Amino acid sequence: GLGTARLQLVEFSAFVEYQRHLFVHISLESVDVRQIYDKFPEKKGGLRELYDRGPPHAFFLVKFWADLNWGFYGVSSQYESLEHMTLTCSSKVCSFGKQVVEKVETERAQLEDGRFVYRLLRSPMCEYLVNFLHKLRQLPERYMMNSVLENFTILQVVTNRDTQELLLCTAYVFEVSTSERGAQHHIYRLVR
Ligand SMILES: COc1c(C)cc(N2C[C@@H](O)[C@@H](O)C2=O)cc1/C=C/c1ccc(Cl)cc1
Repeated sequence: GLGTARLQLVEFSAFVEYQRHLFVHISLESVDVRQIYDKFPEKKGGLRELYDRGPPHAFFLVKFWADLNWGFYGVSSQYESLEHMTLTCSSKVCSFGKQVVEKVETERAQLEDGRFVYRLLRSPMCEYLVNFLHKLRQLPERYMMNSVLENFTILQVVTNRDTQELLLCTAYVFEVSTSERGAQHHIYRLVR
């Protein structure tokens, strides 16, 4: 599972509008973090520096095989925790390791069924990704899509807003699936 004892990601989907097409969706083996340093900014606030501060158990890699065979572009996600917190979520989109978008959002805890849930429902997909998907979709071969996506990564850092503690850091890498197989993901622990 993707989480610590303090915070867990229970669901994530990126979609375009049953009547929904999921590009990627989440409803453990380990990888050496130094093998993916280059995929993210190596200067201040990079993966190496984040991993240096720790804690090591908060670091995950997700590989997505996206369904690009298909409106409103949206994202939904749910985190959970047993302690009431305010979350700061920083997403960085990187192209050839260079940061091209950073988005910072705040999410407040909602008490629900004995636990705290941090829910985004039908949130607008960020403009950079919408425009990228519009172009990626036109490609005639899956292998060409994979060539374009091998340089595309996303780093997501979730911190406790009030303490500045890192709660969860996830690196995302992308390939394309077939429409027959549909979307898939695998989650890995980042170790050093
Ligand atoms: C998993 O990485 C993401 C993370 C961490 C976050 C947001 N989010 C959250 C909000 O900021 C919203 O604006 C947004 O786009 C989107 C993605 C990815 C979107 C996507 C869609 C299709 C394909 Cl093939 C690949 C990726």
